[PDB]
Amino acid sequence: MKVDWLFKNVTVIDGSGGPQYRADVAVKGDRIMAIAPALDVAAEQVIDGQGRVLAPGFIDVHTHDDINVIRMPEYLPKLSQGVTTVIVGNCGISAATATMRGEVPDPMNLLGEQQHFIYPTVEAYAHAVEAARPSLNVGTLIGHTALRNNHMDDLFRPANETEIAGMRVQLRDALRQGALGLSTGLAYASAFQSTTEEVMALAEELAAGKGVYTTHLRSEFEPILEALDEAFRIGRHGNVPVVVSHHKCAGAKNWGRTKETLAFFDEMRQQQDIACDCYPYSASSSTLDMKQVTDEFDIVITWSEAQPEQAGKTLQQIADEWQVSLHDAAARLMPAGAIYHNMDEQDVRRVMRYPVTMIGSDGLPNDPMPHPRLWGAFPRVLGHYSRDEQLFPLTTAVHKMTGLSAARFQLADRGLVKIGYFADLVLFDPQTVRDVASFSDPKRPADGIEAVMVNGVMSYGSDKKITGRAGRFLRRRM
Ligand code: NI
Ligand code: NI
Repeated sequence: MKVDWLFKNVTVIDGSGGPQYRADVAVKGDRIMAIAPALDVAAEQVIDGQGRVLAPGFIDVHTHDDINVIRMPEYLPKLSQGVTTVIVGNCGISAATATMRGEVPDPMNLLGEQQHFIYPTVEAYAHAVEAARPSLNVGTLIGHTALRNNHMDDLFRPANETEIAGMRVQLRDALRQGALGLSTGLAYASAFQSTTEEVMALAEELAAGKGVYTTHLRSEFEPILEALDEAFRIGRHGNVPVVVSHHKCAGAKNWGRTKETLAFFDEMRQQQDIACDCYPYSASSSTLDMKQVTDEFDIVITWSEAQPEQAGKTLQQIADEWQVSLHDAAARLMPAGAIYHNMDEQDVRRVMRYPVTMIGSDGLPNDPMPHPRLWGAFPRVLGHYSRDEQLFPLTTAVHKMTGLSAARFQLADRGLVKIGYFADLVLFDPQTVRDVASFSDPKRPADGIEAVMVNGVMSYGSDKKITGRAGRFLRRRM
């Protein structure tokens, strides 16, 4: 009878995108018990949340935390932002159902070394999450490139009918055990030689609401309308939902072309169900590539094993200090990590203002000197873009990382502050919330986040310390 938590006088932004209101919210166990203008109830712990916003736990729909949630259960980078659930297994790479008979193909090395791929079924990955006891919930997609490596000798050829038939059966068993859908990373060499027909066969397993098709497009540059026209056809072939992962118009030539892609979205969202996600930044973070070296935008060096002295400077500054060309300056700096300012700020804002666009950090945890999105992708939307820049009301901003995300991936009883739903909550100050992570100082906790609750367990406070490990493995709504 005595509730566990009572949030008094909080501005409730329920994550539905609807109007905000002030009320009391009571939690008993892992469920939201009561919501009323006031609650004269006895509680074990009470919090006066006046002037604060009580919102659903933030859902990071685009992560690569397949292995990291297990060896770092207290996932401070996401929890300090207010993330209570991560969707892993994006871009065709996933640790679930992955089997390694030889070497690790690209880009599955982002998840971890061979030694960590020990999850041949979704059930085996689920129990490993439960054993690790993480601080946040974990749901997984199935990586197409991982399914290829389980059934093909070489990944640089079109798959035969027998190999594709085996992938459909393994994907079917994964979806029955709680997988959220299928992810593809077609731009990578391990899946570039795949026909659209092969992806169509796998996407058919997602019919009748058995998953969502998230896609790293085959090209995010000039032929992006081609790759989008693909992506929509595979969804139209099996009548399955499509989510364009980290939608961006990379390359100086494609700057401003979001007016063309989002228009292609509008025309095709009148025939099928389409969505997308993106991180609120106009700069990339990857390895220093010779084919990516250019003068059209800044290329800041994060780390450089060859020349560790030249760090934090643009490639043009390094090339001028050495009095050598750009391609030769990079050649002597490689291998290195670089920040590619290859995106236009107006393009990011258009994608963010798009109604069916979700917020995905796409953070790289194992990456030494990581992109600041790993520590402040979600507070950046709530603070800089919603409050300061006024891109959208705070209700819409919260909706793009909660209810819209939970409904898209069919997360049962999550993403909403509602009676009977799970008690994944975050209490933040709407006037001071901001991303503190910068490109020079990325691994830094955010401000304004005052409380984070996972399944009714208070897991993170304003002292920047993790106090709970009540994360669970989430299975698709059945
Ligand atoms: Ni990707
Ligand atoms: Ni990704």
